[PDB]
Amino acid sequence: VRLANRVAIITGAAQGIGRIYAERFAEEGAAVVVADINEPKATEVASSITSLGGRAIAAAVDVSDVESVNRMVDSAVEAFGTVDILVNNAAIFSTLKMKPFEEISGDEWDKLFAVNAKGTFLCCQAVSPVMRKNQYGRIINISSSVVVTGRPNYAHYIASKGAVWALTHALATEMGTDGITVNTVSPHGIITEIPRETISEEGWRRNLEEQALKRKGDASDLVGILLYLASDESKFMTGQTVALDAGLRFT
Amino acid sequence: VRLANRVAIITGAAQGIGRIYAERFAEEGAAVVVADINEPKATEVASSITSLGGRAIAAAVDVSDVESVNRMVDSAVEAFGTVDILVNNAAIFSTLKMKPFEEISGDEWDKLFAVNAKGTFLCCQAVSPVMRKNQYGRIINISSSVVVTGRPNYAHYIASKGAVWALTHALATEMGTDGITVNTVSPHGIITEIPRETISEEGWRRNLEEQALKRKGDASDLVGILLYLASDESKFMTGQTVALDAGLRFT
Amino acid sequence: VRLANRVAIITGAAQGIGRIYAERFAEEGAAVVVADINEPKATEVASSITSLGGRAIAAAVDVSDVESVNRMVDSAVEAFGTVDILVNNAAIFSTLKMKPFEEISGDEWDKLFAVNAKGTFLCCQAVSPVMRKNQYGRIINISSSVVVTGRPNYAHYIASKGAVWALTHALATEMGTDGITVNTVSPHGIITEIPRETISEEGWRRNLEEQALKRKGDASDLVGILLYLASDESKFMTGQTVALDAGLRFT
Amino acid sequence: VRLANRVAIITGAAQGIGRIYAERFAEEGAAVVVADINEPKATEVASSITSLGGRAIAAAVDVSDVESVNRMVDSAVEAFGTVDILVNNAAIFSTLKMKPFEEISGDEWDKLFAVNAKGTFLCCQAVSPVMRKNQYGRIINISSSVVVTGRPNYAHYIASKGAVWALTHALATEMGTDGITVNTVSPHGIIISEEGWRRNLEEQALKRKGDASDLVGILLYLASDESKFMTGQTVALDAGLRFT
Ligand SMILES: NC(=O)c1ccc[n+]([C@@H]2O[C@H](COP(=O)([O-])OP(=O)(O)OC[C@H]3O[C@@H](n4cnc5c(N)ncnc54)[C@H](O)[C@@H]3O)[C@@H](O)[C@H]2O)c1
Ligand SMILES: NC(=O)c1ccc[n+]([C@@H]2O[C@H](COP(=O)([O-])OP(=O)(O)OC[C@H]3O[C@@H](n4cnc5c(N)ncnc54)[C@H](O)[C@@H]3O)[C@@H](O)[C@H]2O)c1
Repeated sequence: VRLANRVAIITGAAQGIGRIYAERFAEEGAAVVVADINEPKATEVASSITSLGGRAIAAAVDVSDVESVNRMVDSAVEAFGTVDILVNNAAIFSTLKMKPFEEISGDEWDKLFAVNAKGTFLCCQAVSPVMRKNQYGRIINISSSVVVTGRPNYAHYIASKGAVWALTHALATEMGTDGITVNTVSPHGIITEIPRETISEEGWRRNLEEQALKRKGDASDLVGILLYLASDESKFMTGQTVALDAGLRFT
Repeated sequence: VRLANRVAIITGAAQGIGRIYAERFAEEGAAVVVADINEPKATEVASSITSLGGRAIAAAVDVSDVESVNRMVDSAVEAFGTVDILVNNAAIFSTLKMKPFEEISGDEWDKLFAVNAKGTFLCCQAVSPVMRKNQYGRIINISSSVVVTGRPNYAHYIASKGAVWALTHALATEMGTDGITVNTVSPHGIITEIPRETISEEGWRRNLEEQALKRKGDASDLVGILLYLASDESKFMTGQTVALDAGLRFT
Repeated sequence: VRLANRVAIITGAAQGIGRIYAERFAEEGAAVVVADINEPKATEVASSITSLGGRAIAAAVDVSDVESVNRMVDSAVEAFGTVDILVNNAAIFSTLKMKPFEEISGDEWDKLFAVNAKGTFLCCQAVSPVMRKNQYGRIINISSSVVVTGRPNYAHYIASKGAVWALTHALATEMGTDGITVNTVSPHGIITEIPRETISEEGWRRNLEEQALKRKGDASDLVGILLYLASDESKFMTGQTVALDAGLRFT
Repeated sequence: VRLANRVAIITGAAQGIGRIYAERFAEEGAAVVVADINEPKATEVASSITSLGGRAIAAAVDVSDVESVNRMVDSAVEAFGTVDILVNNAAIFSTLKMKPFEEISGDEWDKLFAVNAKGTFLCCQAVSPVMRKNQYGRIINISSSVVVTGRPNYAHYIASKGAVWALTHALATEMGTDGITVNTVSPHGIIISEEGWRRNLEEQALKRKGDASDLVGILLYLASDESKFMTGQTVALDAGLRFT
C-alpha cells in the first residue's frame, strides 16, 4: 500500500517501462491515469489493471500539445479528484535510428524535443495548479544514462534529456514553495518487451566492462526508486537526479 | 516487512539518527545489531526494540579498532547467522567544536579520520567475507551535505566525509563482483534529540534561503531512503551518492 | 600569441561578452569571424579589431537557420582557409523577462530553444567537416550557473542550457575520434552578460553572500578560461564543464 | 611571463610531474620552491632550473610532519619574501602495489593518509597566514580520475583523494574571504605498453595519448591571475574518460 489514496499520471504508459510503472503503482494502491498517444493500447493497460482489482483509467494524450495535456489532467481530476504524482515517462527513443549527429536534420531535432523536453514541460505546467492548490505533489522526470556518458549516435536525444535534467532544477525551486518535489530518474540498460537500436553488441560489451554490477537491467530494477520518489516518504528530497545504472557511473 | 529476513548492522546506533535507523529497520522485520561505543546505551536501544516485538542485539564497538570491529561482525553472525546490510553511521559530528581550519591540530585531524574514514573502511572490510560468501550485501556509507557545500569551521570533518564518499566508489567496484552494492547517503539539516553547534541561526537563515523546501529536517526525512537502499529492491543501484537536503543543492 | 595562426568563429559577437571574446582572441593572434544577427554592428566590431592590428571579418548569422549557419562557415573558410575554434556564445537571455514557469507559452519555449539549443547544435554540425578534415578543433559551448542553482523565473532558459550541457557530452564522443575537443563554460549568471546598468552595491552584497570568493566579477574573468579552452593548452580536455562562479557552487 | 613576480611552492617536485610543474612555472617567471622528501634530488632540480636563468630553491619537506612543513614555508619566505602559489602534488601512488581492499592494513591506510590527505592539509595551514596577510593566494590540490571511476585495488589511495577533493571545498570557503582561491586538478591516472594504451584509449572520448604537458596548461591557468574568479572547482584532465 505504498501509494494508498494517491493519484498518479504516468505518460507513455501504454508499453515498455511506463506500463510497468502503471501496473506496479496500481498494485501499491495508486489510482493510475495510463496516459499515452496510443489510446487503444493505453486502454488495454488500464483494463488489465482494473481486472486485477486496481483503479485506473486510460487517457489519450499528445504531450507536445498543450490542450491535449490540459485535457489529460482534467480527465485525471474528473475521475479521481486530484493529481498527487506525475511521472513524465513519454519520450521518443525506441523508434530512433542511430546516426552521427551531422546527419540529424533540424526537423528531427525539433520533433524529438517537442515530445521529450517540451512535452515534459507542458505536463508539469498542467499539474501545477492542482498540486499547488493541494500543497502537495511528486513530479518524477526521466533522463537517461546517456546524458552523462555521451554515448554516440543519439545526440538530439541526449540533448533533450539534458533539458529535462536542468528543468527539474528550475521546477524544484519554483514548485517547492508549495511543498511539491521534483526529481529526475536516470535509467541505464533496462531491457523491456520493446526492441530498440539503442545499445549494440559492442555497446553492451563496453557497458558490462564499465558497470560495477555485471548484468543487464530490467524494469524491476527501476520500480523501487519510482515508488520511493512517488511516495509520501520522499518528502525531503527534491531537485535530485538518481541514476539506476548498475554502477556504470558513480556519483 | 520491507526488510523481512534480513540482518542489519548499524554503527553509531545508540542515539540520534542511527537509533532511529535501528528502530525503523527492526519495525520492517530486520534483525538489527545496535553497534556503538556505549555498550549499555546500545543495550537500552536493543532492549526497547525487543520489547516492541523486534529482533535486536547490542554490540560494543570502537569502529577505529580493527579487532573491535571484527568482534562486532562475529557477534552479528553468531546471533543472526549472516549480515545482509551494513550502515556506517558512526561518526564524530555532534560533539565537534567549530573552529577555523588553521586551529585544527594534527591530532584532532587524525582522531576524526580514525573514526569517520578509517572506521567506515574497517567495518566494510569486516563484513566483506560474509557478504561475498552469501553473494549478497547492502552497504550504506554516510557522508554529509557539507562535503558539497563546504560550510566553514569543520574542515577535518568535511575531509573525512569526502574520504567516505570516494571510498564508496572503490568498494562498489571491488564488491560488485559478488553482487554487493555500496552507496552513500548525504544528509542535511536533520534535527535530532542531540543538540549540536554545526549550524548557527545565521547559518539556518542561509540554508533556508538556499533550500527549495523551506523547512528544517528530521529523522523521518531520512528513513525512507535508508529503507530503499537497505532493501532487496535497490539491487541495481551501486556507487551512488543520494543527497537528502530539501534541495539545498541540486544534482 | 596564444592563438597564433588559428581561426575562430564566435557567435553573438557583436556586443556584450561575445564581442570581448572576439577582441581578446584577435589580440592573441586568432583570425576572428564576428558572427551575429546584426551584420552592421558585427562589421563595426570587425573594423575595430582590424584597425587595432587584428584580423577579423564579420558574418551575419541566424544560428537557428541551417542555411545561414552553413553560409557563415563558408565565409570563414573562404576568408581564412579553415576553422579551428567555435564559440557558441549566441543566446537569448538579456531580453528575457522573469516569469513563473506556468506563464511561459509553448511558443516562447520553442523560440528560445531554437537559438540557444538548436543554434549551438547547427553550428557544431557546420564546423564538423572542416575540423574533421584538419584533425583539429576546439568547440566551446556556454551554459550558466542558473542550471545548477535552479534560479526561479527562467525555466525555459535553464532547460535550454541543460540541453547544451548534455549536447557537449555527445559531441565530445562523436568528434573526439578526429582530435576535436568540445567543452562547456558555465559563467555565474551575474557575469553571464554585461549588464546595461551597474549592479547596485546592495545587489552586489547579496551576490557576494552566496560566493565563497568575496570578490566582484566581470568579463575579464571569463576570457582566461575561454583562451585556455580555445588553445592547444587544453588539447587533452574534452567533455568537461568549467564553472566560473567565485565558488557559488563547488565541484 | 604568466607567473612573473610570483612565488610558488610545489611539493613532491624532485621528480615526475611535480618536477615538470616546477620547471614550467620557473619558465613562466615564478620563483619556485622545489619541495620534496629527497633534498639532494630536489636540489638538482632547482640547480637545473637556476642554470637555465630561472629562480628556484630546494626545500626538504616531509609533508606529513607539521614542523617540517612549517620549515618549508619559512624557507620560501626567507628566499622570496612571500608565497603566492601552493601546489600540493606530494602523494604516495607510484610505489603502491595493487591489492584488494580487504588486504590493506589499518597501518597502510594511515600511512598513506598521513601524506596524501593530512600532508595537503598541513601545507594549506602553513601558507594561510602569509596568503591572508597579502590578500592573495592560489592553492592547487590534486585528486585523480580513479576517485570518480572507482578503479579497483587502490581503495585507500582513492579515499585519500576524496578527502583532498572535499577539503578543497572547505578551504575555498574559509580562505576566500581573503581573496585566496583553492581548486582541485584531477589528472587521468594513466599520466605503458601499446596494448595498455589501447585499453586506456577505448575508455576515452578523445582518442589521444596523454602526457605531462597535458597537465601544465591547467596548472598555469589555476596558478595565475587568469583564474582569479575560480574557486572550489575540480578540473578533470582525462580526455573525456568521464564527462562533467
Ligand atoms: N505522447 C507523445 O507524444 C509520445 C511520443 C512518443 C512516445 N510516446 C509513448 O512513450 C512510450 C515509449 O516507450 P519506449 O519503449 O519507447 O520507451 P521506454 O519504455 O524505455 O521509456 C523509458 C523512459 O526512460 C528513459 N530511459 C533512458 N534510458 C533508459 C533505460 N536504460 N531504461 C529505461 N528507461 C530509459 C526514456 O527516454 C523514456 O523517457 C510509448 O508508450 C509511446 O506511446 C508518447
Ligand atoms: N568509535 C565509535 O564507535 C564511535 C565514535 C563516535 C561516535 N559514535 C556513535 O555515533 C553516534 C553519533 O551520533 P551523532 O548525534 O553524533 O550524529 P547524528 O545522529 O546526528 O548523524 C549520524 C550520521 O549522519 C551524518 N550526518 C550528515 N549530515 C547530518 C545532519 N544534517 N544531521 C545529522 N547527522 C548528519 C553524521 O556525520 C553521521 O555519520 C553516537 O551513538 C556515538 O556514540 C561511535
